[PDB]
This record gives sequence, structure tokens and C-alpha cells, in this order.
Amino acid sequence: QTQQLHAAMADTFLEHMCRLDIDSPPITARNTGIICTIGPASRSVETLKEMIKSGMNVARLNFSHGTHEYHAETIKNVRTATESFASDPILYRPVAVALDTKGPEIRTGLIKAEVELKKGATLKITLDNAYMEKCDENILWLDYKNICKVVEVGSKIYVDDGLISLQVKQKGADFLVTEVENGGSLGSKKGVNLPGAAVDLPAVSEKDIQDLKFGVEQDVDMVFASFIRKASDVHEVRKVLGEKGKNIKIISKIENHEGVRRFDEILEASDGIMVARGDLGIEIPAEKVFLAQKMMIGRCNRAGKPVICATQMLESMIKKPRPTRAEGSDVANAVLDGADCIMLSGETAKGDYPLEAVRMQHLIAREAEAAIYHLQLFEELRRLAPITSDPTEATAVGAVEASFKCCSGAIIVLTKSGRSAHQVARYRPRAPIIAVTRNPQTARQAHLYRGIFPVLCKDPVQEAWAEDVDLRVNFAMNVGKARGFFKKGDVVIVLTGWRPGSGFTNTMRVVPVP
Amino acid sequence: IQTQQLHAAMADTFLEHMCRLDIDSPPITARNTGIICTIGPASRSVETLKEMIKSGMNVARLNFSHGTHEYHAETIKNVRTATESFASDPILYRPVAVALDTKGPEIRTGLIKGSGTAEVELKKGATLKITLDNAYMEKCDENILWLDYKNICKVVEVGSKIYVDDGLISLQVKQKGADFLVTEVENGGSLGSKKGVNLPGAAVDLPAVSEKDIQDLKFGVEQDVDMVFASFIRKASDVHEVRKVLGEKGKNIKIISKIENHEGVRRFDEILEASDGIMVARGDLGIEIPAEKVFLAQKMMIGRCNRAGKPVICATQMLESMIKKPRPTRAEGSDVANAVLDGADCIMLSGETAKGDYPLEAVRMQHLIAREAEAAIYHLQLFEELRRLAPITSDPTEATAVGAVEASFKCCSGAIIVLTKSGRSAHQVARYRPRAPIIAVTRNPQTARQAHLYRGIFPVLCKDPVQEAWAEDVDLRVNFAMNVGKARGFFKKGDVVIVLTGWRPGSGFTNTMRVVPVP
Amino acid sequence: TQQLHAAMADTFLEHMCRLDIDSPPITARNTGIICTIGPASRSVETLKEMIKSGMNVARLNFSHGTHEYHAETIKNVRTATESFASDPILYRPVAVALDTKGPEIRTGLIKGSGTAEVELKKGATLKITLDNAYMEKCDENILWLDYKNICKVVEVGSKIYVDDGLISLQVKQKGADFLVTEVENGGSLGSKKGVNLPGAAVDLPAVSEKDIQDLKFGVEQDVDMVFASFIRKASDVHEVRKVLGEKGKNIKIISKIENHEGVRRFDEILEASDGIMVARGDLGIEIPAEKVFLAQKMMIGRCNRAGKPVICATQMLESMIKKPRPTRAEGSDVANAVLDGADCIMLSGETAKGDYPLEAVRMQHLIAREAEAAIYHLQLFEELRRLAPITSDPTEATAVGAVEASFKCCSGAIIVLTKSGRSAHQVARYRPRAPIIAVTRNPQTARQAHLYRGIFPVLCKDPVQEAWAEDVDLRVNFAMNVGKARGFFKKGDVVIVLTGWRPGSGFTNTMRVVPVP
Ligand SMILES: Cn1c2cc([S@@](C)=O)sc2c2cnn(Cc3cccc(N)c3)c(=O)c21
Ligand SMILES: Cn1c2cc([S@@](C)=O)sc2c2cnn(Cc3cccc(N)c3)c(=O)c21
Ligand SMILES: O=P(O)(O)OC[C@H]1O[C@](O)(COP(=O)(O)O)[C@@H](O)[C@@H]1O
Ligand SMILES: O=P(O)(O)OC[C@H]1O[C@](O)(COP(=O)(O)O)[C@@H](O)[C@@H]1O
Ligand SMILES: O=P(O)(O)OC[C@H]1O[C@](O)(COP(=O)(O)O)[C@@H](O)[C@@H]1O
Repeated sequence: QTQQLHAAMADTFLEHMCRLDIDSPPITARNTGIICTIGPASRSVETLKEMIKSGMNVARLNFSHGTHEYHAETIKNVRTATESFASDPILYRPVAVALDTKGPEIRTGLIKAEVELKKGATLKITLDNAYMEKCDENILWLDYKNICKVVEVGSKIYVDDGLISLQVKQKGADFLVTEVENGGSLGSKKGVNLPGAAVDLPAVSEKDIQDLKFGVEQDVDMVFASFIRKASDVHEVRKVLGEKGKNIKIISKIENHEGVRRFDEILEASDGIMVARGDLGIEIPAEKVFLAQKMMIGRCNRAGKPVICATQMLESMIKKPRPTRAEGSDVANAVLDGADCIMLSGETAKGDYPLEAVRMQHLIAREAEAAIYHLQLFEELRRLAPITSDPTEATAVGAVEASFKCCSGAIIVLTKSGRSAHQVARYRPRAPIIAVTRNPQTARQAHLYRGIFPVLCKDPVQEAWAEDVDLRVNFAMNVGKARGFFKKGDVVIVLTGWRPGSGFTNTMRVVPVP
Repeated sequence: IQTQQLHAAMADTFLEHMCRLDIDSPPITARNTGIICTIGPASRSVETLKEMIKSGMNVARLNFSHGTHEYHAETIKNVRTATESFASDPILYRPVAVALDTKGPEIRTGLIKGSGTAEVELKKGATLKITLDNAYMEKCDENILWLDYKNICKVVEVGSKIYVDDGLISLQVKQKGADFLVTEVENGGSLGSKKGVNLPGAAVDLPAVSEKDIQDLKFGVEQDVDMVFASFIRKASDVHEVRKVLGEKGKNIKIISKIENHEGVRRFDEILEASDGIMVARGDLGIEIPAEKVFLAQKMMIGRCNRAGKPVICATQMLESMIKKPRPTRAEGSDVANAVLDGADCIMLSGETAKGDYPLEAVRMQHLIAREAEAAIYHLQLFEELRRLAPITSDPTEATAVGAVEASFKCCSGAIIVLTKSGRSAHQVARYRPRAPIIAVTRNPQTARQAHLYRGIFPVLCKDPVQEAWAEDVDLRVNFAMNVGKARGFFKKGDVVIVLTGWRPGSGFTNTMRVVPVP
Repeated sequence: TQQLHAAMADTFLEHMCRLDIDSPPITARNTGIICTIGPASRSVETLKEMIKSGMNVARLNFSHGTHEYHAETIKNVRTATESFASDPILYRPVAVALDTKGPEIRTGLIKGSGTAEVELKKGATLKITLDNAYMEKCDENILWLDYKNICKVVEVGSKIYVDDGLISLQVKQKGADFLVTEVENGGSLGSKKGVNLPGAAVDLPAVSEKDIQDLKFGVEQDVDMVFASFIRKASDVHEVRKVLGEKGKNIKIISKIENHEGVRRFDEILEASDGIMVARGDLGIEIPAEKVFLAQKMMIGRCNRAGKPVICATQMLESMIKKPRPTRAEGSDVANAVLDGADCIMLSGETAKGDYPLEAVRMQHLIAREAEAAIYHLQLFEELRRLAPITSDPTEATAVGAVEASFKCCSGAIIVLTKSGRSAHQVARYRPRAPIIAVTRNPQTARQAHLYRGIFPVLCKDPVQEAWAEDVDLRVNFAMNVGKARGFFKKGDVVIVLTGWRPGSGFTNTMRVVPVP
């Protein structure tokens, strides 16, 4: 009668659906990470404190706009807010900083200011920089020098986040003649999309380069790399991060058809993925976005790599204290699909109800996690699981199976790098995975993985290693008792390794909570 | 292989199925999920209604929370005029149903400053007196708000939360009174006229069927509506009341019960048993229960309806942003697709079509998403589970239905063609959720219109006179269906289709499945 | 009844747990029974009783007997079968199968006698000779064999197995036209016993001179199928097909798999054949006996997946040669063959030579009937469907539809009108629980139908009615009358009927769900 446990026992998915129960309350623990974009609505230390209390796990900084000075201050504010809770390490929640790059863009020039484009009219594009400052009703300059190479007669060109739609009729040397499909107001310096085109713009812009160096300087936890189209774009980002940035997680943002097409190579080269639905729905028909989303979430779950669902999840909450019914549904279905994290953009950056937006994602996620059909999900994740000789992988699956057999309150995992805990998360237990680490960055980065509740042990290192291990297990028991995940006498699963250092998790214990 | 998500269709696991979903895999022409559009000022002209039918509208919903009988009579006439403008060629005629959505036990606010269009914008932390003094029913403003629920005090209690306008404005009761409440604006916004008011956690003792509802149901009978969407159904006796009010004259009208509150969810099984179908009325629902639990209730009701073989509609805010914008949000794309994947027979538009700036674009977008989502269903497991979950019965029509759907998967058939007088034989096929469209050929125009409630049914109304020889009459209808599919691009000459008929005239005798190539 | 409680289990494990010895089966037995005819079972009198007890196919073994002897056996089987033809409701078609000798190797005669035996002691010496002067003077010192090439294919260390693999020899000196061996497994050595050489590459023809004569004899006697011995590869099968010629083109070739090479090359052999016999006697000598069940299950599964008949053969009810009841291992084996998915089960010595031939047939009947009810059709049908291509063939669509409908209403039968049998075969391949009553006017189609699990062929002999709808109705009523009389169903039960939209072969597209009148 709690946790949708009745629905969880159903022999079929249809009967599982029929058993879902609005009167079956969820556990306390919410497994899906919440990523909040920070902006004018959410930037103060006092608001950030409430965001953390409301459930923010990751603070996202959008580098499309704003100076390094500004973002540095934002990051400082985030850290001040986070560390205000530091004094009680049992209740302290790590908060990660994510840098989302501007990435390469196609832009128009200066009009004549705005101008009107009428449905059916003719409209030349030129790369002749003499028209850079002189765009108008008959003529439009663009900054992408190689556009004629990458688009054909009959192709479509979108301008100003998709408001405007053109069709290429003539394809010359340094020019294109087009008819205006979707007319409207044409401003200056607008963004241009090219659906279906293989855009050959660099993997990282001049500004992205400076921006990633700033990320390393500022000790960010992860980078959301914009407009990733191929594996080699991920490598160029990785090479720019370099030795100083080598522990920074690269999450690839899939934003166009080519990125969807070449998804498998991108996934293999990345630490995780963001389904950037905003830009993706400009580039592919909006009715196909759910397909791409479900496909990418499935493949990420199969590979055991974090996937973030992004953009317009609770959009109406920019203006309103409650979301639309479509928005509640979108969030629940992203969690049911398998998304590791869900994200807020305008809802937390600019909106009037940023705390309400964060609270709603937390509430829905928690209800949605209880409603997953773990019986089939776990069987399927096993079957598609390769048989290998890696001891930590066998221990992980063993722990998750044990956790289902005894409905443990948690799986406690000692981890330095986070990997042991990620290997458990990939099998999607129902039980929260309390990842105990002394590495503050690991604690921050753990949020990317569904089910991981990171805790940062600050206790001094004991001289006897077995005692230092027992010290950290007990810390995890105290965190669980305090947050109400379980109580004395409940059963939990504990994972440790055979020696200090990373790579040696091979020990699973089923233990009473002291 | 590379159309209709057939690579995904063949996956041995649901996880692998998801992994194979392909944006470059184009759907078939036929869209199975019915689209219900609310008609109002933006869409009630004949001219616009014609374009709604071309864009995909199957049912025209009339919302009796507003408007006079004269107003709704004319909307209905316009719907029929637009629908019959296509009747000259019976092969391309699309039937359109008329649905009456009852007002039911509502609480509504009054007019702002005596105007239905006037608004005040309110601020958080203000004071607002509510009143039942009918002297203020058209003098609602920043300070005084009139409500039509005469028993408001009861029920209500101090500290209770009162919600106005689709839950967007929130008031908290600081003090009770004889016929007045005193409140603080917990959440601000622009307050308008005749807005819906909710009292979650209060026992609203308003009748199941008010005198206005009785007036409206009588009108629906007189106007020959196809279905009634009954508001705020709480228990089986509510459904029986509507059925007895409709009486003999309304005995063929379908009753769709709207589940809009906590008691309706709890008592869902007896409501379903009593009803002809269900609407998941998410607007009120997500105010009466926590918004975060609406998806649970939605998926439970779609599941139980699918298991019962009764139609279920998912309603409210599916493409809400399209009221002001030509393109929906990504959440709205997802919401429509996920309703279809859940198993919803029909999807609905309200303000998007009733009063928005882009009613045609909203109908088109629902058509497009529905069709993409229908190809993405994991039929392999779905059909296995519907088969397993259905009892082993002696009913010959039920055996033929499952046989037909099985055969339709085996040959990836262009259609399942079903002859039906009442619709039932076509409903029995729809229940097993074939990929193929079901072409239901009838001579009963009501059956034609009502069959849109069922996933996958494309009703076609045969106009040809009855032939003296019954076998020739049957064959005439089968060929009409052949002609319709080909004109619509469902299939071409030499494609294989499944054909369902009976062994004698009249309802209840469907027992014959034939697998026939398209001539 | 019919283990229907077990049938509804959501798991194979729970299905087993629900099997119930107090749940009686239906009357219908879907698994064909093939009986080997010999002196125990050859008279018309005894063949009539065999038919009553459930024989569907009479196998003649051409390892022994003259063309004159076998023609007489065939006449007796045909006389036996046609004695029931006075009552069309009760007539059962019985097929005739010819089983070739193939490239066998045989020893000679112990001391000039067909019954004499000698004792071979473990470790004692035995000289094998090809000197035809010892052809009828075999004893414990010298044994003659009829494979003249045995010396150019075995090597010192080689093993040679004699008499159903009960006696084992090891070559300790290889000669010119001789071998010297030491007896590993001793015992009683008799005359004209079978010899095998596992690991040896035997140089004998796929189809010998005598084999050719026998296959031509088959064509002339109008047999229904041929069981072709020791098929090692596809080209062996094409050789049998070639001898059968255009005149015997409708005769079913069942490839008998009896050695390692046959198993290894199974897929090419199955694609060439009309069916398969798991010939377990020779197979369990050519390969280790403990591996035979693997081969049996691989072969039954591959045949079920290809939709081709498969027969399980040899030693199924062995002890019943001397005893009126079987061992527990034999009850288990017949049942498990049926659960594996064998279309037919066979008897050899049990019916040919043994003391209790009617009891062996009756036992196979009783066991098969219980085991068919114990099949987990829920998973079987689901796998067969999934492992089935999406096709444009209307008859296939109709067939899978009819099987689905038969499960939905637990139909008393699926009735199928068929000229060539193909339509009924297409239904059988999806393994319905309901019996498939195949109504044909073609006597060969009715006889060959017995090779497919589930098919109960009935031969309609009434003249073709001018009105086609009435001719179809006539046959459907005939199938209803047969089923009633046999207790497959009663008035008020529901049956599935499959027909075409016109007369002639290849038009099956119509399924109807009808009450039994
Ligand atoms: C949503 N869904 C569906 C739908 C169908 S068809 C009968 O409409 S079967 C099925 C199904 C099975 N399992 N799970 C859990 C699961 C399994 C594999 C991957 C994920 N993400 C989630 C599911 O989530 C799940
Ligand atoms: C023998 N068998 C069968 C047969 C069928 S139907 C197509 O004739 S499905 C199936 C099946 C499935 N699993 N296993 C392994 C198993 C599972 C559960 C209990 C036992 N003893 C053995 C089986 O052993 C097993
Ligand atoms: O998840 P990682 O990075 O592999 O770390 C897991 C490691 O943590 C431990 O449990 C504890 O190690 P430490 O004492 O070095 O922190 C090791 O036995 C184990 O290998
Ligand atoms: O779905 P329903 O209402 O039972 O109608 C199906 C009926 O239609 C038919 O196929 C044709 O009947 P009619 O000629 O009376 O229209 C009957 O054979 C069958 O019983
Ligand atoms: O299995 P086959 O050889 O295709 O025979 C099936 C045929 O039998 C029938 O049901 C009846 O045919 P007949 O009237 O010629 O016997 C046909 O309609 C159908 O095509």
C-alpha cells in the first residue's frame, strides 16, 4: 500500500498500469537529479539557499550570454549558499556547477531595427560582408561562410529560433535565392537553423574555448557541450579541457538531425547526454521529438550513461504558480522513460515562481519513480547485460538483485571516483543508492546518475583501514536514519572493496541498520 | 522495415524497442486516435468548421458551462452544414459526432465590474472578501468576489484553501461568516469573470444532475447529439441518474463519465461498469488531487478502460500554449504522444480550438503527433497482454475479432474492414488494438458518428440502397470500404485486407473473417 | 479437464506445479503413431486391431524381405484399412511408408545358423575377415562382415561396435584383408548383426543398387512416404529424390538422421527434405549415448521452427517386446517426445516382432494423449508466432487467425477443407490445442496428413454437389459427424471452420466460428 508496491507485483505491464494508485504514498527519497538554470530570478544567495532546500542538485549556467565576471559571481553565490549547510555534514547536500556552452551559431547581420517578411516573397541570402550592416526585405547576410556547400536546392532554412521558414531555389557561388514559407518580423543578429544539413562549423568556437578554460579555472563539475554532431566534436571539447580539466564530465547536447543520426558514436565518446529538445524541435519536426527523446534515453540506459531531459518541461510556470497538465505529464513520463536528470531553464532563470518550479519537479519525480515497472526493467537490463569478468559489475548486479529480494531501504556504496555507485545505478534499483565519498567533486558529479544520493564524509581518516571503512558505512546509516530513508533494524545492502583505492569494489553485505 | 517503426516493432524487449525508435521512419497515412475539438467563437463558423474536418476533427464538443441553447443550436447547425458539405461523394464523406459536455456540479464566480470580459490583476498578500449576496453577482472586483455555491459556508472551514481559475489563484480562509468568507490572496494573477472555483478537501453536496443539467440533457436529446460527457461523476448512481434522465428517447446516446475528483478515482471500477466510456478530465482533477498524482490516475484509468474495452479520452491542456502560439511546447508534444502510447482512444482540444488564435494548427498538430505515436506503440507486448488478460469465452464474435487482429499482424494488413449495424463488431476488434486501421461500414449514421470514440475505427456511411439479395448487399458494402481505403491512401490494388462479416442479417452474428486482396 | 488449470499459468515453473493426474485429457490424440509391420502384426486380422488401437502409418523395413513379401504386406494393410470403409464416419486413413536399408554393414552367420550365438570374453582376441569363405562360419575366433572396404577406413586403435552397440571391439593389428581386435565389451554374439564405425569415414553409396530398386518399387506400389536411411548430407537426399523421379514426386522423403555428419549437416539436410526421423538406434552408437537427447531436441526444435514433420523413433517402448507393460523410463520417453514437439512417434520391434503389439500401440496412444494436454501452449504459440515472418500469403494469415480463435473459445476442433493438405499443414505448424479435422477427397493427402501433429484426416467420398456452398456444407457436416461420433465435441460446442472463397487448391482465406449442430 506504499510506493506503488501493489502495481510493482503485477505479472503484466497492462495490469501494472491498472494498479497505479494515487493513495499509495511514495518513500521520502527522490532519485532523479534536478538541474536548475540560474538567472536573475534565482541568483541571490538567499534564493539559492531555498532552491537547495527545495531540491536543486545542479546549478546550470548558460554561457550564451553574460560576462565571465557575471558568471564568476554566480558561481560564488552558489558556493556560499551550498556551504551555509556545511556545518551539519549529516544533512549537507552537495550541489554541482554545470557550464553550458554557447557553442557554434549561424547569425544574421544588422537590419537597415526590424523588417516585415511576407508569405510567398523572394529573399536573397549573401555572404558578401559588404551587406553585413545592410540586411533588408529583399536581402539578408549570414555569418556562416560555408552555407552553400551544406544546403541544396529545395532545402529549408529557419531564421530566429524557427519563427521564419525559407526554401532554397537558386544555389550560386556566394549566394542563395529563396522563397519565404513562414513570414513574420525579421530583426538583426538572429539565430539560423538548417534542418537536415551537415553543418561544418567548428566543434568549439573562439568564445567556447575561452569559456571552457574559465570552467577549469572555476573548478566546474561538468560541461554541457552545445550542438554536438559527431564523436570528433566531443574529442575537441575533451582536448580543450585538457589535463587540468580531465575530471570534468562532458555531457553532449544533441540538437539536430546529424547528432541523432550519429548518436552512437557521440554516446561512446561522451560522459553523458542531454536531449536538447528546444533546438532539436526547431531542426526536426516537433511531432518527432518524443521519438528522438525515447530513443536517446533507451540507448543511454543500455550503455549505463547519464541522460538529461531538457527544455520547456514546466514552461507555463514562468508566469504561473502551478504547471499545465501537459507539463506534469511530460515530467512524469521523462522519469518513466528512464531519464537520469530533468532540467529547468526559464522556469528557474527568469520566471516568477522558481522555488515552486523546483518543488514540483521534486514532487512529480518522486511519484514517477515509484511507478516504474522495475520487474520488467530489471529483467531487461540483465538480459541485455554482457557477461564479463569485471568483479565490480558482478557485485553491482548482485547488490541490485539482493535489494529487490529484501526491499532494502538503501544500497550504500563506498566510492572515490563515483564509478562503483554508477555501476549500481545502471541497474535501476528501487532503493536509493547512498554513495559515501570523501572526494567533494565525486559527491557533486554523482547527481547526474539516477538513484544516487551522494554524501560527503568529512570525518578524519582512521589509521586502521577496516575502521575507516566502518566509519564511513556508519556515517551512511546516520544519513539514512536522519533523512528518514530507513530506521534501526531495517535491512540495507552495503558495498565495499578488498583494498583501498579505486577499482576494487567486490564485497556485498546485507546488514541491519544499527 | 524502415517505415512505421517496424524495426522497433520487432524488438524482443521494451528497452530495445525504445532504442530502435527512429525519427527517419515515416508513419502510414491512417490516424487511429480520435480527435475531439471544443467549438466556440474561434471555430464555430461553417468556413472554419470545414477546415477542422479536413484537418482531422472527428467529434465536435459543446461546453454547456457557457452559452445559451440558441447559441449551441446554431453551433450544432453549423457543424452539420460543414459536415454535410462533403456528403455528395459518400466515398470521401467523413462522419462528425456531436458531444454535449454537461456543466454539472460547478462553482462559478460572477462578472467582474458587470462585464464578462473585464479583469482585475491581484497581488500576493491582499485581502479578498467572498460573498453569496446576489446583489454583488455582477460587481466582483479587487475586494469582493461573488460565488454561486449557496451552501459554501456549510461546507468550508477556516484555514481552508479555495482555488479560482483552473487553480491558478489561491485564497486562504482567515474567517467565516453568515454568507461571506474573508481571505488572503496566497497566489496572485489576473482574476476574470465566471471562473471555476475548487474546494479540494471539502464535501461539495451539489446534486449529480442539477435542473440546468436536466434542461441541457433534454436539449441534447432534441438536437440528436451522439454522446454526453457527464461532469464530475463520483459514483455509479451518478451515471445511472444520467442514463435514467436521458430515458427512452436518449437510450442510444453514449454516456462518457468525466472523472474529475478524488471520489471518482476511488470508485472508478463501478463508474466504468456503468458508463459507455470515460474522460480523464485532468483540469479539475489536478486541482482536486495534487497535480503530481494526475499521471498516475491517468495511466490507471487508461489501463482499466483498455482492459474493459471501453473508450477513454484524455482531456485538457494538451496543447495549451497553442491558444496564443502557432507551435506547441516540447512538453505538449510529449503529452499528446504519451497519451496515445498510454492507450487513450481519443485526445481532446478545448481552448486551443474554442477560443484560441490557431485552432486549425492545433488540430493538425494533434493529427501529426497521434500518427507518429501510434507507429511507436509496442504492439508485440500489448497484444500479448490483451489476449492473456481477456477471458476464454464462447462468444463467436469475440473469437472472430481476435482472429482478425492476429491475421492483421501476420500480413501487416492495410485495413480490417468490418460490417456493423450497432458498431459493436468494430468495437470488439478495436479492443485488441490492431496496427491496421479498422474501416467500419454501416448504414446507421449514429453508429458512424459514435464509432469515432474507438481507437483505430474509421467509420464510413454507406448510402447505396439495400440490394434484394443479401449476399450482394454485403458485397456491395465490402466494396465501398475498398473504395474508401484506396481514395484515402490506406491501401492500393493488390494489398491484403481483412474482412469481417456475419452469417445472417441483423446484429450479433459476426462470425466470418476473410483475408482478401484489394481489387 | 485437459490440464487447463496448468495451461493458464503465467510461468513454465507454475505450469509444471499445476500438472494434475486427476485432469482427464480430451478423446483426441494429435501425435501420429507409426508402427513397423512384421510377423507379429502382418495379418489382416491383427492389422484391423492395430488400426482400432491407433496405428496411423505402417512402416515397412527394407533391411529384410523380398519385393514379393513387402507387396503382400502392403496388400494386407490396404485390405485392413478398407474394411472400415463401409462406414465413412469411422473410416481411418492409414499411410504406408517404405524404410530403406541404406549403407548398412552386417556380420555373417554364426556356425551356419541364423539363431546360433557365441560368448565373447573381454580381452580375448577376435579376427575380422572379409574372406567370403567365412560368410557363414562366424564363431568366437573369426567374424566376417560385408563391408569390403573396412580395412582402408579404420586404423589401429579404432573402435568397432557390434549388435546395437552392445559388443565393442578395439583394433590391435590392421591387415590387408583383415583386422585383429581385442574384445572390450564381450557378451553374446549372434548372426547378421549391425556394425558401426564411429570416427570412420564410410565409403558406401548414399543410394545403393538395391536401394534404387526398392525406391522404384515404392513408386509402383504407391507408397506415401519414404524413410531414407543414413542421410549424411543434402546431396544424399537429392539422390533419393532423383530415383523417385517425376512419377514419385508427390512421395514424402523423410531423412533419417543416424550419425555425426547428419547432425552436423542438419540444416542443409532439412532444407532438402520433406521431414526428419530422429533415428536414435544408430545415432546412439555413432555418437555417445549421453548426447542423443541433445540431438533429438535440437532436431525437433529446428523442424518445429521450419514447420516440417519430425518423427522420434527407436526403443520407445522396448521392454514391451517381451512384457505387456512398459518401464517407467519408457512412459517418460514417449511423453517427453510429445512435449519436445515430435509430430510422430514410432514403434519398431514392439510391433514387428514382439509378443504384445496391440498393447504397445495402445500405450503410445494413452501416453501421447496425456502429454499433448500437458504442453505449455501459451508460450509455444507465442514463440511460433514471433519466430514467424510477416507474409503476404493470405492462407498463412487465415491459418494463424484460426489458431488464435481456437484458443480464445477453446474450440472443439479446427475443421479444414483441403485438396493438397497444404492448408491443414499451415494450421498444424502453429500447434493449436484443438484437433485439426482435415476433410479431403484426395486419398493420398489424407494418408500423408498423419505426418503433422494435430491433424486428424477424414476422407470424404460423397459425390461433388453441383452447388458449391452446399458441397462445402456437406463436408463441414461430415467433419461435425465424425467429431461427434469420436467424442471430440458435442452439440452446442464451438468449432472453427477454414475454407476458401471458391473450389480448387490454394484459395483458403475464410475462417468461420460455428456451433456444432
Ligand atoms: C511503458 N511500457 C510499456 C508499454 C507497453 S505496450 C503493452 O503498450 S509494454 C511496456 C513496458 C514494459 N516495461 N517497462 C519498464 C521498462 C522496461 C524497459 C525500459 C524502460 N525504460 C522501462 C515499461 O516501462 C513499459
Ligand atoms: C521445457 N520448457 C518449455 C516448453 C515450452 S512450450 C514452447 O512447449 S516453453 C518451456 C520452457 C521454459 N523454460 N524452461 C526452463 C525452466 C523454467 C522453469 C522451470 C523449469 N523446470 C525449467 C523450460 O525448461 C521449458
Ligand atoms: O568507486 P571507486 O572509485 O572504484 O572506489 C571504490 C573504492 O572504495 C573503497 O571501498 C574504499 O577505498 P578508500 O579507503 O581508498 O576510500 C575501496 O575498497 C574501493 O575500491
Ligand atoms: O456489429 P453488429 O451491430 O452486431 O452488426 C454486425 C452484423 O452486420 C452483418 O455483418 C450484416 O448485417 P445487415 O445486413 O443486417 O446489415 C451481420 O451479418 C452481422 O451480424
Ligand atoms: O489446402 P489446399 O490444397 O490449398 O485446398 C484448399 C481448398 O479447399 C477448398 O476449401 C474447397 O475446395 P474444393 O471444393 O475444390 O474441395 C477451397 O476453397 C480451398 O482453396
